Amino acid sequence: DQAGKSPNAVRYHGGDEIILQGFHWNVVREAPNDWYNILRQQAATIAADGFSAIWMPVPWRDFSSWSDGSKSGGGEGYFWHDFNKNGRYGSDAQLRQAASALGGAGVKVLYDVVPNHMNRGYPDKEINLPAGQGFWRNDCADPGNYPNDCDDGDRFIGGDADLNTGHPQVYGMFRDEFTNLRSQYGAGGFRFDFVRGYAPERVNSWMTDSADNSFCVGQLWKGPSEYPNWDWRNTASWQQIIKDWSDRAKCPVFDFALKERMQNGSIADWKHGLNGNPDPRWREVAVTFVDNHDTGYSPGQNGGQHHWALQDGLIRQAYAYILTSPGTPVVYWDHMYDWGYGDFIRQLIQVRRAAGVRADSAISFHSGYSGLVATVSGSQQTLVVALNSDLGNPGQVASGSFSEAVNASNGQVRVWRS
Ligand SMILES: OC[C@H]1O[C@H](O[C@H]2[C@H](O)[C@@H](O)[C@@H](O[C@H]3[C@H](O)[C@@H](O)[C@@H](O[C@H]4[C@H](O)[C@@H](O)[C@@H](O)O[C@@H]4CO)O[C@@H]3CO)O[C@@H]2CO)[C@H](O)[C@@H](O)[C@@H]1O
Ligand SMILES: [Ca+2]
Ligand SMILES: [Ca+2]
Repeated sequence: DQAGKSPNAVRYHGGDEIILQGFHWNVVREAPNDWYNILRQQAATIAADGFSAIWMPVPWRDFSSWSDGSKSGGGEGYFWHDFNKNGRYGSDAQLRQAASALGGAGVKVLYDVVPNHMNRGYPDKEINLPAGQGFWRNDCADPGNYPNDCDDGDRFIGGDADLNTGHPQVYGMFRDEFTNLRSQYGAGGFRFDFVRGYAPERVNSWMTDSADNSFCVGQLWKGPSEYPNWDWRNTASWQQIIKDWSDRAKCPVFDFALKERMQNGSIADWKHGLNGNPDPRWREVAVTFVDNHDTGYSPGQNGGQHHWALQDGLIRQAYAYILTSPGTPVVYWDHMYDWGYGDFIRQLIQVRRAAGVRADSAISFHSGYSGLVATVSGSQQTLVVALNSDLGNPGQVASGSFSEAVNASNGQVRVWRS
């Protein structure tokens, strides 16, 4: 497991990770207080499946609750009140056990951290930050969803729970928790939540301070139309917006450019996510995914959130694409372990590894066929990927001797290796 920084110092840990999103939105409801036992038990399995890292849920206990009609949620970790690890996922003891098992099996553990806000109103919690000291966004004048003097990023909904992450004392508190996660909970890196909520640069500071050489990924879900009109980003592509963030945080970023094309364009347009970028400095920072706990469904209640779900008719094509292309791929727990795509995903992980495809591998798209047709230059082998295409044989688009590596869904999914 190669573990360097990119040529631009971005913390992509070698550029060869394959990540599992270690949870779905309803886990706290479906397997209450049992999740860490489940992962401990599945540890060997996850490692054998080919994952090099697991994105764990928020470790900080969350006992929040909300309801707006038919819809209810809370306790998933995004509205935590303390750094106490005895939450809805299991005990501190179980977490440690789980992190130990995972790590033992060779799987790095990446924790989801939420620095933007906290469950301010939670009556019983270990962290109490008073009003009037500049600890809160609302300690300042808060016009709208724009940076105020107490918060250099957007706010979460109303902004009444937003922290001044830049206050020396707030910064220092997070800093110390990141170091703790690394030293006692085996953190190999972090997934930075709601990154639009605070400065990019703070993330670099935090990584530098606590886990300089670890892996990090930022979740920036904010489209061009969410920036002010005078902002260059109001008129930029989704790619530019996320790339800009990554340049400043010095961390890989979720490929929302790819996700938006998967949702709104045709398969041929998939070549427009960050990961298809002709500049390696651009595509190597992309962290690709098909669905996450927000965008996709989850077993159980209300089908989870499904804010921007990829239809089942494209799931195999979507996985085939991310698993065989540049950037760092992420697999959603549910597709892997609940819905039966596991076998299919397993095969693709093996193709990816056999080919030596990494974050900066070159990708070329071919214009004369239907669907998406790409040539990927893995370090070990060349891959020909034809999704929902009329392509006849790999030789129509690439030089070399190819063997069929994958052929699924009545040929809608075909991958050949050199
Ligand atoms: O005190 C502040 C605010 O509190 C109240 O907000 C509620 C929301 O109405 C609920 O919808 C909910 O919010 C969830 C959100 O629904 C859910 O998607 C999740 O969001 C994450 C997301 O998973 C993640 O990927 C990331 O990028 O960012 C999001 C934020 O971290 O988690 C949210 C928190 O549970 O719960 C909150 C708080 O209970 C109130 O209604 C507001 O007026 C108020 O300002
Ligand atoms: Ca690595
Ligand atoms: Ca904020």
